[PDB]
Amino acid sequence: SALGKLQDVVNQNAQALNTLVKQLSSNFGAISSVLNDILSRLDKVEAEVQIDRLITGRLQSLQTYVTQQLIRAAEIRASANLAATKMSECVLGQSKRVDFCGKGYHLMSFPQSAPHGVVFLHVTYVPAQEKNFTTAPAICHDGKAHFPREGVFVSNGTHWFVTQRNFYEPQIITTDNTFVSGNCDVVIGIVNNTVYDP
Amino acid sequence: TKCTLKSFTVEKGIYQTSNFRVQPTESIVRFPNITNLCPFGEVFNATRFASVYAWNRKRISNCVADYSVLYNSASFSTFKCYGVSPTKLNDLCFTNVYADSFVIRGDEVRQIAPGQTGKIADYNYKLPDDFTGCVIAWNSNNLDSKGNYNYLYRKPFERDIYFPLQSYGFQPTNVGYQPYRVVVLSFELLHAPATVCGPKKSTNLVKNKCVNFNFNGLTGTGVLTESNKKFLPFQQFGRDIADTTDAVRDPQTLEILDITPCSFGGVSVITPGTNTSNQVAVLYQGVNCTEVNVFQTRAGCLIGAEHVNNSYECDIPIGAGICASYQTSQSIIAYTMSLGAENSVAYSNNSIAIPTNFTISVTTEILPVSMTKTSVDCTMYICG
Amino acid sequence: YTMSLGAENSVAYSNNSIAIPTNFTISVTTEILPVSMTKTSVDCTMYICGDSTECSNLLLQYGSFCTQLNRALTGIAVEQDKNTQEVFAQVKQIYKTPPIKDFGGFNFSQILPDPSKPSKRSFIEDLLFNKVTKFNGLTVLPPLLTDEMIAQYTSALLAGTITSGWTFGAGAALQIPFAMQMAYRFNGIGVTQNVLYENQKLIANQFNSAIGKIQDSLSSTASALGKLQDVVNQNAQALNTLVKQLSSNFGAISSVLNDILSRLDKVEAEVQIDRLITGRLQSLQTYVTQQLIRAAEIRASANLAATKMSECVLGQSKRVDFCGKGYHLMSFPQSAPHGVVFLHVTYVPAQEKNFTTAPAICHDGKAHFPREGVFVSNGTHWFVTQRNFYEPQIITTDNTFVSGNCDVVIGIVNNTVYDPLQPELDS
Amino acid sequence: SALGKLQDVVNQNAQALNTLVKQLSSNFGAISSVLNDILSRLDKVEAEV
Ligand SMILES: *[C@@H]1O[C@H](CO)[C@@H](O[C@@H]2O[C@H](CO)[C@@H](O)[C@H](O)[C@H]2NC(C)=O)[C@H](O)[C@H]1NC(C)=O
Ligand SMILES: *[C@@H]1O[C@H](CO)[C@@H](O[C@@H]2O[C@H](CO)[C@@H](O)[C@H](O)[C@H]2NC(C)=O)[C@H](O)[C@H]1NC(C)=O
Ligand SMILES: *[C@@H]1O[C@H](CO)[C@@H](O[C@@H]2O[C@H](CO)[C@@H](O)[C@H](O)[C@H]2NC(C)=O)[C@H](O)[C@H]1NC(C)=O
Ligand SMILES: *[C@@H]1O[C@H](CO)[C@@H](O[C@@H]2O[C@H](CO)[C@@H](O)[C@H](O)[C@H]2NC(C)=O)[C@H](O)[C@H]1NC(C)=O
Ligand SMILES: *[C@@H]1O[C@H](CO)[C@@H](O[C@@H]2O[C@H](CO)[C@@H](O)[C@H](O)[C@H]2NC(C)=O)[C@H](O)[C@H]1NC(C)=O
Ligand SMILES: *[C@@H]1O[C@H](CO)[C@@H](O[C@@H]2O[C@H](CO)[C@@H](O)[C@H](O)[C@H]2NC(C)=O)[C@H](O)[C@H]1NC(C)=O
Ligand SMILES: *[C@@H]1O[C@H](CO)[C@@H](O)[C@H](O)[C@H]1NC(C)=O
Ligand SMILES: *[C@@H]1O[C@H](CO)[C@@H](O)[C@H](O)[C@H]1NC(C)=O
Ligand SMILES: *[C@@H]1O[C@H](CO)[C@@H](O)[C@H](O)[C@H]1NC(C)=O
Ligand SMILES: *[C@@H]1O[C@H](CO)[C@@H](O)[C@H](O)[C@H]1NC(C)=O
Ligand SMILES: *[C@@H]1O[C@H](CO)[C@@H](O)[C@H](O)[C@H]1NC(C)=O
Ligand SMILES: *[C@@H]1O[C@H](CO)[C@@H](O)[C@H](O)[C@H]1NC(C)=O
Ligand SMILES: *[C@@H]1O[C@H](CO)[C@@H](O)[C@H](O)[C@H]1NC(C)=O
Ligand SMILES: *[C@@H]1O[C@H](CO)[C@@H](O)[C@H](O)[C@H]1NC(C)=O
Ligand SMILES: *[C@@H]1O[C@H](CO)[C@@H](O)[C@H](O)[C@H]1NC(C)=O
Repeated sequence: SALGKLQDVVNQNAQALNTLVKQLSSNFGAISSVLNDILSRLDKVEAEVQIDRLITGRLQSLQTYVTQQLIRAAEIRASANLAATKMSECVLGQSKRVDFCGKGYHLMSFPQSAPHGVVFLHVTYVPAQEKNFTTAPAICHDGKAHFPREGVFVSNGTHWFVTQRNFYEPQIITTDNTFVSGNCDVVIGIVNNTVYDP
Repeated sequence: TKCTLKSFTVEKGIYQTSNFRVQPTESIVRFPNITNLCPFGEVFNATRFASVYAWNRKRISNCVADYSVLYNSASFSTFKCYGVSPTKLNDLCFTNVYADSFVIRGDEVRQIAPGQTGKIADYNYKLPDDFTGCVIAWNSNNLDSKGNYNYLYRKPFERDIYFPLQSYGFQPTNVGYQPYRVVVLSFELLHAPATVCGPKKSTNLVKNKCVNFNFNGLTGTGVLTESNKKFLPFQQFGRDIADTTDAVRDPQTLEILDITPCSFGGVSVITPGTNTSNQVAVLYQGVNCTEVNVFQTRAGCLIGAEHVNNSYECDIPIGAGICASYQTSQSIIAYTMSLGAENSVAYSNNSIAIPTNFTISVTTEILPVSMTKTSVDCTMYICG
Repeated sequence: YTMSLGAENSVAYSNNSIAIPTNFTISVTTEILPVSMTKTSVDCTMYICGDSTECSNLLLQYGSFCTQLNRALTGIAVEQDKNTQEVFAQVKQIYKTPPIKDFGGFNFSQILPDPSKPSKRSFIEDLLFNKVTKFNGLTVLPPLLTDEMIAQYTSALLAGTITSGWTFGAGAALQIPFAMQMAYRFNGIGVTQNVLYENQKLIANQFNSAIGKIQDSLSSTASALGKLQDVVNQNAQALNTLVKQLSSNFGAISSVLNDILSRLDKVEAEVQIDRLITGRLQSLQTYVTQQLIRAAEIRASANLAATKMSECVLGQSKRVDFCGKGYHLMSFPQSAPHGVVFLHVTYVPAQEKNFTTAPAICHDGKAHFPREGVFVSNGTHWFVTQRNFYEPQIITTDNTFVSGNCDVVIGIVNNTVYDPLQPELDS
Repeated sequence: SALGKLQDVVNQNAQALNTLVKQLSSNFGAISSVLNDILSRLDKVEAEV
């Protein structure tokens, strides 16, 4: 059932061909649906009144197939243009587009072929095993407010560290990890800790 | 379900197989309660008939007639009917009927036909292109063939009282050269009070129960009730957008009956796979359970599935937040679908959660790209 | 009149002039998308014939022409729940907000759910629900998700977004303070995060006031819902056209099929009824073809709305003019009848100053280039500043990197570049 | 051939119009496809069929 879309596209086209074939058996108001019954039984003056019912019916029944195949082809073309867009952005690159290249943060994708379709094996970094930390938007030092260059400030409870947003890895807060702007009085929720100068 | 799918195996799902309809218990027949017998003997056995330029016109009204008495008579050389069949006339009725009466040559009977070509047809007696009624005629060579030289000829239904005067010559020695008397019965199917009707007796009226009614010829299946429809004194019927009659004045008690088609709806059959169980549940769409282990959903009355107080992922979707599944000793159950586990995020103005680890996930995504390249020889398909 | 294309603007370009915005406006550009349409379903025999066996015995002579219409409309009807599912059910847990609404000054009370209601829509969702407004074998089926379940999914997406940002799009929701989430979002548009903290009350007041103007737009202007009311109108116009085609004669003596059967014997009546079967079947095939083409147009809109949900709500978008107008900060989903509405929050830069500028600066023979931002001068002193908010800083070996020498670069200018390590030694 | 998409969108819409125009000449089972060659030859009751 993981293949469900490709098998559905096979089944719809097989069901449409079978329905178009079965419609040859329908009478449409002629004396028989087997055309050679009409042509053997009726003279070619009476017979045209009967055969034109089968032509009217079978023509309408072919247009009903072709119209649905044109609409179904547009639905497959919309999927092929999406698959070509996934091939370009997701296999040939790496995507910033959330949930485009599978759930998680996208790393890379490997294309595999399948009957009437394509299958992408999207490789994604999913973050796991959280810890809760106390946090602050900035650090006061010499009245200067310091903000993080990369990542966020966090505390284990006793000490203040800076760390990257998506993987806990604590670093001592320094003038290399942080940049100054303005002074302590301006920022809601700023906290006091020493900022180390290497 | 197996006959809807044309299959002996059915997958887990819901299938729109059939339509539930309450059936008519009895047939209810209503006509004007009037008992005079129509003057058709005065029309068909008269001593003299008019010339075809002049043609008299009886109006028949306020009376009852049997048309089968005319249709089974050996007297008539034709009985051709248009917009009604002569077998049906006794089951059906009309606001007015008219009988046009006159004498013609037998070579000209086919000029008394709707829209047909001819000298009598254009100058003095065109039947409308959209006629409804019957042409009845007989050779009158026993009465009009004295010879006799009197009967005279030159928009539809218009009388026309060198010379504009030409007349036939009828001798009893003359088949197409003989005189014929022709009667044309024209029937006034207005959406108005009937006054000329077939011999068929009316029943008593029935209400709230489903019936196969007939009012004045308006055959139809439906529940009849009294109504809030304040008809004005001249109104006989009401209609829906689909032209179908939607109320009627009763032709005897003169009250304003509602018509509602008897309680009906689509049937969906809810099933696990036959590859698992032959037990099934049924949804009667869009109906209260009162006309149909029974559970009113907002989609319809659901029968044969147990209502379960829990919530789960939607296995077979029914509609309006309800789903069904086959579960534990096992049966079909119906439940309000779960949207997901419920989670208060531990937010506060100074708390952050940072992941200490990761999992590399690989997710398969499947996309169609190209369907089968069918191609069809439309000449061989249509013509073999 | 000949239509105006817009006001004309000679941009003040010259090879050494730059305009830098000294200030911004937070804006909330609403966007409205159809997602689903009325799940119609038809009994093709009850439409074409309707309670006549004398007609059904003729309609059987047309074969699967009837049952493939039921098949086609079932295809559309089951797909409208797929469209609704893929747009809203992008989250596997129902997130809910904390009891205390300490969101750093931002006031979500007009977009979070209201307990005062039988279906717990938000205040702006009640405005959106107000502005959008048979016996002939035709039927309308209910959606799988009720408007109360849709309102729980928009609350889960929104309570996720407010408490945890993009992180619930990847894993389980990671809580973060909303004043720190907006500082991530400002780095996302290349604006230095201290531009949030040093303006946090202003940014909160601009967001709160922009949410104020959404309620005024949606209260005053019913044509705001134009794309959704259009889909409701087309799916009603198509049903009324289909119902009116029951009254048409198609060349029969009447369109009332019981007034053929009561008037005519089976020799004559089979000629008349086949004109009504031929006509009504052509009318039903026309309706189903219109609905298949119209359903493919709604599916393209649902796949777009699911993409807007994934990229604008569960993330932040680099894609210009995709999530609103301006540089994108975040979007909040709101449900509406047969659709979704996104309240796209955006940073729009607002109050320019004109500056003299240079691509590089010569110090002692070395050419210095900016690490972040651009060089500018007020007319006497040279500064470096970020591209999207005027914040001038002293030009230094921390702000800049060297390459080559002065000879290589068209339009380089002379200045001192300060090196903080020198007075750090010499003090 | 570089402009091929725009030129083919111009071609398809022109071929669809010529197909629709040509179908005025088809008989569909009438005695003639020229409507006036029915109305000038058959009386306005026989002509209706
Ligand atoms: C918070 O983190 C700091 C540094 O990781 C911890 O401080 C260290 O604690 C160990 C003993 O557990 C000492 O040997 C180190 O010398 C300490 N380092 C410093 C810089 O003092 C601190 O214990 C952690 N606190 C909590 C509550 O986990
Ligand atoms: C951060 O540190 C500063 C000093 O560096 C603290 O300022 C003192 O605050 C108290 C209480 O308001 C005043 O009585 C003192 O006069 C302040 N001292 C100075 C030197 O200004 C400040 O309160 C600390 N903030 C936090 C959040 O801990
Ligand atoms: C958040 O904003 C809402 C309005 O958008 C505030 O609620 C309204 O407050 C005014 C008075 O200021 C009342 O007249 C309205 O009746 C309130 N409306 C509703 C729906 O409650 C709300 O007070 C603001 N929150 C804070 C913390 O200021
Ligand atoms: C940036 O623009 C905003 C307006 O978008 C300015 O804020 C307004 O400032 C005036 C006084 O200068 C007040 O009367 C308004 O009430 C303020 N509006 C808001 C929403 O707070 C802001 O002062 C400008 N900042 C700079 C540096 O120019
Ligand atoms: C360009 O900006 C600089 C810095 O703001 C201005 O230089 C200062 O000018 C004031 C007097 O207006 C002096 O008190 C300061 O000591 C100057 N600072 C320095 C570093 O020299 C400069 O005036 C501005 N120029 C223009 C044309 O506005
Ligand atoms: C930047 O400053 C240097 C001097 O510090 C300028 O170099 C002088 O340019 C003139 C004219 O070309 C020469 O006559 C001198 O011999 C140059 N001096 C040296 C030491 O090379 C340079 O032209 C200035 N550039 C700009 C863009 O102002
Ligand atoms: C974080 O701490 C809060 C304290 O109330 C707790 O409810 C929550 O479950 C914790 N989350 C994790 C992932 O440890
Ligand atoms: C956070 O909220 C508490 C009260 O719940 C308050 O004491 C504290 O000052 C607030 N800090 C910030 C950063 O808003
Ligand atoms: C006409 O009169 C004859 C007797 O002269 C009678 O047998 C016949 O039934 C009458 N027909 C009608 C229509 O009254
Ligand atoms: C019809 O007959 C009934 C009795 O059978 C009588 O009560 C009713 O008033 C009559 N209606 C008319 C219109 O004469
Ligand atoms: C389906 O039924 C067959 C027996 O008819 C059985 O062998 C097979 O295992 C079943 N499959 C499933 C998925 O239950
Ligand atoms: C069903 O009908 C009964 C009366 O016949 C009524 O009490 C009940 O409220 C109805 N329920 C619905 C959902 O129509
Ligand atoms: C479901 O639970 C409610 C109480 O929460 C109770 O009133 C109702 O009778 C229960 N129904 C069933 C079928 O268990
Ligand atoms: C910048 O200066 C030029 C001087 O001609 C002026 O035309 C232009 O309007 C100014 N632009 C802004 C944003 O102030
Ligand atoms: C800029 O343009 C002026 C003339 O408008 C010219 O004198 C100057 O050399 C140019 N500088 C650069 C860097 O192109």
